[PDB]
Amino acid sequence: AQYEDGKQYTTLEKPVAGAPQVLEFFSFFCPHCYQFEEVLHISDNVKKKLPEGVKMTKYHVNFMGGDLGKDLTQAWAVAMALGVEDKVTVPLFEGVQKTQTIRSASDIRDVFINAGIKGEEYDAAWNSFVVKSLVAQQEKAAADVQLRGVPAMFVNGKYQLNPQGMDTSNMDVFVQQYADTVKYLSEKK
Repeated sequence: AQYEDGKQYTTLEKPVAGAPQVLEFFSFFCPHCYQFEEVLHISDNVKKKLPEGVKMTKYHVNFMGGDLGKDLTQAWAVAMALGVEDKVTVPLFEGVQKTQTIRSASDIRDVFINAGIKGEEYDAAWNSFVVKSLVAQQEKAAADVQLRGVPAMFVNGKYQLNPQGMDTSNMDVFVQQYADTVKYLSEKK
């Protein structure tokens, strides 16, 4: 098996010229969400070998049958705006992965304020242009690629992996094969 267009990565017919060599689509409501950036250390391990010829972007999805999820996308913007992710993500990742208390945009705000992001600070961050710029780019991120399966990854907006529960029984071959998928697709151009 050597990536047969569809096995370890398929191709979409709606590419995005300029797209990121590695667009990452993930929200705080997936089963791999918590296992993709915490236990499988696939986020750091892949970053340890990040070559300066591949832009790894990370975006939030807006399709988890959870209206607050859309606000959750505002979470990736309002957070990246105040670098409060590490702070609200912990109580946010464990909030949707062990409690289910995260089911209301108002809830996403409860954890946001838990990081000292008083509604005044966040309400201003969003009301601002830089945070709003990351918000319009977010909806535009999944709106341009469309996105239809979390977690989702798109290289240069042309090659998209297919991590839909591989279950290969080899977390070692998955971290190596994956690190390769991005290492070779980075050779596309």
